[PDB]
Amino acid sequence: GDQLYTTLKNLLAQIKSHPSAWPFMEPVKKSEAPDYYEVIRFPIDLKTMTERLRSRYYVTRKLFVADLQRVIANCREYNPPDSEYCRCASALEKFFYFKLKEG
Repeated sequence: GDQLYTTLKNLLAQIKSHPSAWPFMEPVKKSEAPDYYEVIRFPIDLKTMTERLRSRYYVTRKLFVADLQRVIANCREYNPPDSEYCRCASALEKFFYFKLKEG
């Protein structure tokens, strides 16, 4: 497979493996929280990362970084501060940056 794609796929797999991914897996349920998309007019989630990756959105890892940071941002913006969601996003962030430092 293409080196970048494969790297990002592995990185994404690691991200999904990292428990803290849990809240951000699927898109926010429009039926329940439509307001997510109306406020956070910058949608992303890990399924969407997978879609974008498959769609070769991430022409450079920098864009993956940006979008993952977008998940973190979206979370912290939308959810009340210092929540389980914030903690999860923070664990995700640290884990992610750790993976980046590893490779």
